[PDB]
Amino acid sequence: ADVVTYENAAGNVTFDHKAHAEKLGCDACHEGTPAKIAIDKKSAHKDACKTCHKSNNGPTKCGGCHIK
Ligand code: HEC
Ligand code: HEC
Ligand code: HEC
Repeated sequence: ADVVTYENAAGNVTFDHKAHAEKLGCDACHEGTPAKIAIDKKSAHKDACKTCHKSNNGPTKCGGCHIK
């Protein structure tokens, strides 16, 4: 799987299916069985993606995940 890119009115968000994985190892987003995790404007803001970002030397503010 390759760079998907979610295009949204608040800024596109770069779903790096490859580029994150190349460092992460799939596992990081996927407990053994990878599958289509539902992402939305709660999920992506509470814990999915966020909580890794919270506990990583990476961006966390809106305009550090959304393009602007
Ligand atoms: C966390 C940021 C991810 C990384 C890195 C990988 N995947 Fe992923 N995957 C992620 C999400 C949020 C989703 C949902 C995509 C959507 O818009 O629905 C997925 C989905 C998959 C799927 C399911 C595809 C389907 O059958 O509908 C697969 C098979 C999958 N991801 C595989 C996969 C592998 C092998 C990864 C390492 C190369 C990998 N993902 C990384 C989130 C993330
Ligand atoms: C990545 C680490 C994110 C951070 C930080 C923020 N957002 Fe986000 N947002 C993210 C994703 C993966 C998505 C998926 C698309 C969807 O519609 O849910 C979103 C989406 C939004 C949207 C919806 C835009 C639309 O066209 O309706 C909004 C309004 C939004 N995000 C706002 C938002 C704000 C204000 C943030 C800082 C508090 C913010 N997001 C951070 C991923 C990420
Ligand atoms: C850890 C398990 C992560 C998950 C889950 C997600 N991301 Fe991530 N992201 C992570 C790291 C360690 C980094 C690199 C930080 C650095 O500065 O080296 C990132 C980076 C991003 C970026 C920045 C690149 C860009 O396109 O500008 C974005 C936008 C980003 N991450 C988005 C993102 C989204 C939307 C996620 C799920 C839908 C997501 N990340 C998950 C670590 C992890």
